[PDB]
Order: sequence, then structure tokens, then C-alpha cells
Amino acid sequence: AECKVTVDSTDQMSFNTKDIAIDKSCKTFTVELTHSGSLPKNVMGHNLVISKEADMQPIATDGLSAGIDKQYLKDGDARVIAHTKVIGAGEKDSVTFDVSKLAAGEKYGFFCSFPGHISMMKGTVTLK
Amino acid sequence: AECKVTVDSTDQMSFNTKDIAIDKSCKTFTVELTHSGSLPKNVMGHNLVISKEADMQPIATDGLSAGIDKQYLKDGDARVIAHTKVIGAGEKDSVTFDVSKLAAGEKYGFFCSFPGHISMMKGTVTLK
Ligand SMILES: [Cu+2]
Ligand SMILES: [Cu+2]
Ligand SMILES: [Zn+2]
Ligand SMILES: [Zn+2]
Ligand SMILES: [Zn+2]
Ligand SMILES: [Zn+2]
Repeated sequence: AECKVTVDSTDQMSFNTKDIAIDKSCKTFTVELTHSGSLPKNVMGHNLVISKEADMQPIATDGLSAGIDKQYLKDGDARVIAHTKVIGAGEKDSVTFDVSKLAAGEKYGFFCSFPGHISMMKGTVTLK
Repeated sequence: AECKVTVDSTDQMSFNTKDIAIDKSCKTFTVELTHSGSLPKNVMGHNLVISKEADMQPIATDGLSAGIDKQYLKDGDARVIAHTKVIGAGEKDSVTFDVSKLAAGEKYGFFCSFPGHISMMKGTVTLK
């Protein structure tokens, strides 16, 4: 199986994809996030966070007050299945998680939790 | 006296001035803000906020939770002297305030409180 994907994020507040396909055959899956462009992380930082589709906005709202030091995520948030750091231009991060965590028949999505980015920066996770 | 100034804001996350000079003789001062370029407000929205220089970042941090519907400013934040709405490309807005609110000898600045913009979008307010 192919159990890795790389997603780019930009100065114009977008990801380069709207769906991440995860082979159910995979034991673990690795998401690598890169940031093209020139803006630093405190201006236009992006992370990639995976959760239940219905949990994305609640997580993002709870992340606002956490600050960039905690990757704009509330510490110990149980709704977060996996997430990268907040990265700025020229940086990259990756996260590897157990594919078992994704309940078949449940709807999953990815988003950026930097304040206000979720409106433009989200997508679906599809198990294949 | 001249008691009005126009400031433009860009897709490049910049104001087209670094200083706003306010004549002390003015009873009121009016700041008009425009937005050139083509990006919508949820991507590259800008407002213009006036406060004490030391207060700019705390105000901006507090504004994160207020959201774009509240112009990214906490309601009733007493540290805010004056502010425009958040505007997107092709829009404009203006604010008029009493110049007596400026204490000569105190240092004032202007900035944009849209998430992440402040480090790239701020300047001084100079009384003349
Ligand atoms: Cu982002
Ligand atoms: Cu701005
Ligand atoms: Zn909560
Ligand atoms: Zn974490
Ligand atoms: Zn004068
Ligand atoms: Zn107000």
C-alpha cells in the first residue's frame, strides 16, 4: 500500500488538495505538510488537523485561545486524531498516526486551525 | 486644518503609509481605508485600528476570538480609540473620532487586527 501523502499550503490561505485518500490496508498513515511562499508562521502559519467532520469547527474555536505555542490546539483535545505543528514559509512537518483510529462509516475531515483559516482551509478524508 | 487622510491596504498585506499625522488643532479626525487588489475579506481582509502603541498586540490577540463579524475586536475593548470595519477588495470604510482622546506625550499607533496581519501592517500616529 501507499501510506503517505504530502499536502502543500500557501500564502493565499489554501491547501493544494481538498481530499486526502487513506488506504484502509495501511497500518499507519503519514501526512507531510509543506508551506510554499514567503510568509512566516505568525502571519500566515498553517497546520493540518484531522478530526470528525462535525468536530472541526469546535476544535478550531477551542484552539484560538491556545496560541501558536500549542499549535493553535487545546492541549489534550480528545477530538483531534492527528495534527502537524503550525509551520511558516519554507518549513515542513509530518505526522504519523494509526489508521485504526478512523472508524469506518464515520465522516472525517482535515483543516487548518490557525485563527480564521478554517473557512478556506478544510477538506475531506476518504478511506479507500 | 486638514483633518482627514486616506490609507490604502493591499493583497500584499500592507498599508500604503507607515505614519498618520494628525493636526492637534483638529476637533475630529477622519481616517478612510480602502482595499485595492482582488482578494475577498475572508482571505485578505483589513481594518485599521488606532490605540496606544503598547496596546496594539494585546488588542489584536483579544480580537482573535471575536471573529470577522465583530471586526476582529473584542466588544467594548476600552483600549481601542477608533477603528474601521474589516473590508475586502474594492470596499472602503471610514471612521471619525475626537482628537481629544489622544494625549500629547503618549505614543499611539495604527494596525490591522485581522489574524496574523499586525506584524506586517502597523505604523505610528504622530500629532502635529
Ligand atoms: Cu492555515
Ligand atoms: Cu490586514
Ligand atoms: Zn471546548
Ligand atoms: Zn498535539
Ligand atoms: Zn495645528
Ligand atoms: Zn467598535
